[PDB]
Amino acid sequence: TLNGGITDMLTELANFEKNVSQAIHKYNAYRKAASVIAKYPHKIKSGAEAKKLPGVGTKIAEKIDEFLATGKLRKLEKIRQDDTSSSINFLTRVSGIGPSAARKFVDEGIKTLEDLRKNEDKLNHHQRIGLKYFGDFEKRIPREEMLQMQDIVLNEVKKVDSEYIATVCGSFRRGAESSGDMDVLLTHPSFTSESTKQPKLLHQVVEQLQKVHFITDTLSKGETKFMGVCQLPSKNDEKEYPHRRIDIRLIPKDQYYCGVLYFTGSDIFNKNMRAHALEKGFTINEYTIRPLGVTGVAGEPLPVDSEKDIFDYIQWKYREPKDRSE
DNA sequence: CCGACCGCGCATCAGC
DNA sequence: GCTGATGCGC
DNA sequence: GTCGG
Ligand SMILES: Nc1ncnc2c1ncn2[C@H]1C[C@H](O)[C@@H](COP(=O)(O)CP(=O)(O)OP(=O)(O)O)O1
Ligand SMILES: [Mn+2]
Ligand SMILES: [Mn+2]
Ligand SMILES: [Mn+2]
Ligand SMILES: [Mn+2]
Ligand SMILES: [Mn+2]
Ligand SMILES: [Mn+2]
Ligand code: NA
Ligand code: NA
Repeated sequence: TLNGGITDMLTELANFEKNVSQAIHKYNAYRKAASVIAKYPHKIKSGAEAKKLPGVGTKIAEKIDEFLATGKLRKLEKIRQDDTSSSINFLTRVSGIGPSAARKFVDEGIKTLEDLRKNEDKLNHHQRIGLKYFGDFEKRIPREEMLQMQDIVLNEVKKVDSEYIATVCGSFRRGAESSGDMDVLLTHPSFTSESTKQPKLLHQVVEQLQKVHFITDTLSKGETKFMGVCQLPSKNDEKEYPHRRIDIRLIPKDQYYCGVLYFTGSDIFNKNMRAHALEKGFTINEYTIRPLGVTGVAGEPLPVDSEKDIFDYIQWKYREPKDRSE
């Protein structure tokens, strides 16, 4: 964090463009510029120094020059102050409330936790849960507690069928001291490309995790994806652990490695990879690795037995999960 | 100087 | 009632 | 907002 002040600035700018301006590409743009600087090995002494890097253009060098000089950004003070921009910004921190919804509420005077509290009957199931665990959801998860969760998940999965291979991923697999949530990749022999579609492969496990009382709430549940709420059990009469977010995705067996790659990220890493795999002549997606023909056609899915295998195809130094945090 | 930058699985709901 | 349109988190 | 075309 040699350039920490700059990348924090870039980040707030991102959220702004994404939550208020509803311009997902400026968001990405700032998001990208930050990751590039947050990986530069020197301490940025000017905006021009930063302008050398790919992802940092004129406006960001200009902003960097102010931040360096002044010590703050005028454009951000304005944002920070403006009530509306400031309010939409807040709402989006509730799970289930994105730009559009937050912008709507604010336009109807609802702009704070208390307001959502008053107008509760004007929120979908997901937004209610969101508000209900507002504080809980913004808390990071100690890597230790993850382990205890990685134990209850992996375990309970076995109890449904010993053939299930539940692999915890995300920044956790990347070996992180804490994680925003718990992402679980799930597979089973009876489910691959072909499959004939096995009904309730995910249902049974979701169900079982609710049996022991580990999964307390459902934000969404389909045939291959579940977004919900879980909670580590408490000793006796201590204090309930914070309620945590859990995502579980059932992927076809012969796509595991490719999916385990995607779901481990980092997200920006994935932006990076699904980008250099094109200059090499391929096209990665969370499900497969495909070659690009003449005009660029989805060639058949190449065989994959390791993450390393995916790197080989695109000729990139194999990087361990821990070094993919970008 | 202009246009691409992943798009997908799920829930909800305007319009009929 | 059904469903195309859209919003949401990742 | 950026950078490649
Ligand atoms: N916009 C995006 N484009 C492409 N891939 C994306 C993505 N957002 C998320 N991903 C992929 C890679 C993440 O590692 C993986 C997990 O997505 P995630 O949002 O659960 C966050 P994680 O990386 O686990 O850290 P943490 O904040 O939760 O502790 O999902
Ligand atoms: Mn150097
Ligand atoms: Mn009020
Ligand atoms: Mn995660
Ligand atoms: Mn997740
Ligand atoms: Mn333009
Ligand atoms: Mn439909
Ligand atoms: Na540059
Ligand atoms: Na949100």
